[PDB]
Amino acid sequence: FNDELRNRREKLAALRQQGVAFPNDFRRDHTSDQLHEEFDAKDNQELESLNIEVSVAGRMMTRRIMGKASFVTLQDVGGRIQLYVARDSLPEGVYNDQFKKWDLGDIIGARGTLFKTQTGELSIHCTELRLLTKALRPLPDQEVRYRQRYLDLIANDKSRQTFVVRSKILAAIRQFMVARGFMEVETPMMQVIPGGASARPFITHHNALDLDMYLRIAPELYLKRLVVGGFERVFEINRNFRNEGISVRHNPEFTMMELYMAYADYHDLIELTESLFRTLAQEVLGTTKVTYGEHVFDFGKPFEKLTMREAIKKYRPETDMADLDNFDAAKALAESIGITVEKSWGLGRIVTEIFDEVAEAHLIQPTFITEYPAEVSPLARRNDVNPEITDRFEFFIGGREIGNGFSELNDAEDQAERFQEQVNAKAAGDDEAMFYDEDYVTALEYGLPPTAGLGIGIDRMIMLFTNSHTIRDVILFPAMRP
Amino acid sequence: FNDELRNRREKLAALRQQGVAFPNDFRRDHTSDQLHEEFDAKDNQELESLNIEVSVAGRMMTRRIMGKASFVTLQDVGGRIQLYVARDSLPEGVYNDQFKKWDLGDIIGARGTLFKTQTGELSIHCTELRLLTKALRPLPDQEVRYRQRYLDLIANDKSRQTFVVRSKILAAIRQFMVARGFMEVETPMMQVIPGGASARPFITHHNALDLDMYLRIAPELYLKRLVVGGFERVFEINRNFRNEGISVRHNPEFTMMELYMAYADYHDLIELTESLFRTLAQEVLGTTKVTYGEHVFDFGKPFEKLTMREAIKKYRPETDMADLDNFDAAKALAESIGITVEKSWGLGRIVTEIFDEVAEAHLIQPTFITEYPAEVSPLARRNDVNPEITDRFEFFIGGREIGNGFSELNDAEDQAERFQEQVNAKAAGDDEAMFYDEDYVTALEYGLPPTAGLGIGIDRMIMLFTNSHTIRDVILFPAMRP
Repeated sequence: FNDELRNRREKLAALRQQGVAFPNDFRRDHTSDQLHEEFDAKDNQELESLNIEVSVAGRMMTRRIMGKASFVTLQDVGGRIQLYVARDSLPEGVYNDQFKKWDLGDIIGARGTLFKTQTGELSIHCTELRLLTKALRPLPDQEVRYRQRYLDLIANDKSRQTFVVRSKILAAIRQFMVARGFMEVETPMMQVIPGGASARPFITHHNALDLDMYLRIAPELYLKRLVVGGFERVFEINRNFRNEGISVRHNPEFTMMELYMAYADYHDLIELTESLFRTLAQEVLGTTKVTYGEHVFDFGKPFEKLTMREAIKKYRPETDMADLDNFDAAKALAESIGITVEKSWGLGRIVTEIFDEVAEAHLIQPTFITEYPAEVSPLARRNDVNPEITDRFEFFIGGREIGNGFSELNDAEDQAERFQEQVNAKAAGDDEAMFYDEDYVTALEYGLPPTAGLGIGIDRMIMLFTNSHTIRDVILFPAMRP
Repeated sequence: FNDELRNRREKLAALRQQGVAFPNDFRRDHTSDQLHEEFDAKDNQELESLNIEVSVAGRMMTRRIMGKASFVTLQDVGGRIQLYVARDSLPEGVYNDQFKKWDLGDIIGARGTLFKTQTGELSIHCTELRLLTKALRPLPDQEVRYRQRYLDLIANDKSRQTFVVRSKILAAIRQFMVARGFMEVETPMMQVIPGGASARPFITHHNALDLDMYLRIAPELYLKRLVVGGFERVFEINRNFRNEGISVRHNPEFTMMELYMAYADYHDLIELTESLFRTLAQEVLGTTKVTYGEHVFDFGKPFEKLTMREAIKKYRPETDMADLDNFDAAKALAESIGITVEKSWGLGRIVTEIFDEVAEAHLIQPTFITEYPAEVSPLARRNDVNPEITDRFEFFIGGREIGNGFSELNDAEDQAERFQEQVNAKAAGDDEAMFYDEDYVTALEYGLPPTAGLGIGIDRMIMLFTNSHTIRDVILFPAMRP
């Protein structure tokens, strides 16, 4: 390696000495993939009768010099194409004085006619060949992939495919959404008062205003302000920020999508979610059957629906449901399971925590859990029959929470009361409790039509579609400890 | 007003007493825009036969009661539709005991048959009408539009359209880019070391790692690592954050687009830009002629190209160009014009400052200024013939900068040199200087193909297409000092 670096650096020095070492005038007219799709099925005789002269450019990955002729493999955006480099085809001295002196990793440009070798390999009989960029380091533990993605992308075909599929999926979500009358929007990333979820925010200071501002933990309250203003079908895909452990299954910043449609309840959201996945699986993967890890989910089949209580009873059948109707009982129950009950918690929270311990990890196949207690749903419409629970649902796949949506609370007086409770909880030590957003209440006071909103964790979604098992395998540049 | 509030708040109470004040079961099947586009050209004879029963829902903007019959104007996403509310057509008592007690601002849902009034107005003869959300505040100085956008959106057709067009423009940019082979990507918003531009970053603290991290001032350095990795045509549209205090058309966070294409120089970018604008204008607006303020920009015609020096000499013709070739002379020149020459500045910076004073504001029609000095272009390829200037260009429209682009620097050693210059300068007081990114240099050592990159200020672009003259008119929730 140390010898490799010196060698390459000496070679660069020679280049500088004779002119331009870093030229930018070479132009290519094809990527390997195009050449492949169009010519991989044509007979050598056919290709020979058509002097299809192309020019490509990319990174020299392999080379086999057999005196007077060499076979090189070039890699560009689309993949690899094979070059046939022969002394007598290139200009005088190029093959010996230049080509043979180049290193693997070097970026080169080539021009020549297409043909096929006796194997069925599409190749380019080079007539012009030139060095565009000298690589000073040799072509390339699990941390390196994340700390230097560019290396990962060069080596790993699978790593590339994952990120390409990522872009395909995002493009498909926007198209799905737009086809249904939704309009994409951009709401503030820096907020005076954070909200829309329960999490520890990042804080940054604006100097000009001397104002402390928070990085968005959710765009919810702003999106809903647009529904009051008339944008009745609105959605947004962008980042949220949260102060938590880097976890190796977490990242301080991640991509979320939120959507709100007026004149709709959560039931409409359940259908939309099912259609979204079925469609994405169908379009991007070709199947509604998605093999993830040691599992096969079927997205072309309606998902399971269980109320939170059904889920608890199902995964801990010895549970006396009566215990969940009384604070003291639920508390003691919670503690027996090993749940440390904080002082700010009420019955609904204790019940939810019990749910998280007991049932969450067993929710492998796509499941919707419904009827969340009011206490843990500050922004969700109360159920008409039982106002102690809200018309909210969460959505799980592979034992992890993928989505969260609900019939929105458009009762300003109730919203205000719910925010007050949040403040009291914050005073009592719940530092994830929400802030009282006075302006949001005011917006509701002008009138929010009955609405349903849904949030979906996009990174998590991308994991399922690429069989990636860490959130870090699906984010180009994950957070690390430099 | 204070009476309207108590008045309205009392009605809600009434509603609560008797059932559900906030129902969410009503479903509409049309928006005003749909009904207009399909039935605005059907004579009442045709409409009557085709008993088209539609259900709509929206905000009650106006009401003219005339005993036993009233006219109401409903406003939803699509626009406004007229309702014909008559006692005899509605269920027993609705008109007198309900309809007449509703207030302007309430969200209502209605169902009835289409017909045209004696004026050519498309209207709905309601047979069912009901209250969905009570507005506890009456329907709605310049600051308010910004601090309470929902009010602005409810009231201004122009504001609504501005934001509708913005979404169309962004959607068109992505389509334009995807058609040309680009892949949209997502790079970090929080970074360990900011770069890609000269500006004051925001700082925030990640507690778990104890790291202070910076809000992205530009995605540049990360996007170029993707090109090294093989993603030869990437682009990204998302926010950048800067502590330029701000007023007028400055916001602490704004939307930038950056694109990188391998095997290209800035000339290719100049073409891409012209096509980008010609197309957006052509599609979003319908013409290549865009009226903006008191000006008319013709985007179907090639933009002006001027070197930086030509521009200076052109708008201050009395200038002795030789002064720009000498540090003392240039400094002196700068001072005459009223430019305070900072200590860290060198000739290139001084000359650039002079351009900004003299030339910048006179660049009204689309203009490309080229040949920027190396001192102010840390990341751009030096020109072959004159290594003191770089193959860089900036793009102006309406006297403001819309884009910045250049043939990328892929000479690692040069890159390191320039980061050093930048560091020396930060030491000498230039707090907008860049940080030395060691990983970036390394990435370059692996090999960056000759590349061309371009950054375009999306917000600025939207102003031009919507005849908005502040950046705040084009940003849904602009930052305000509380």
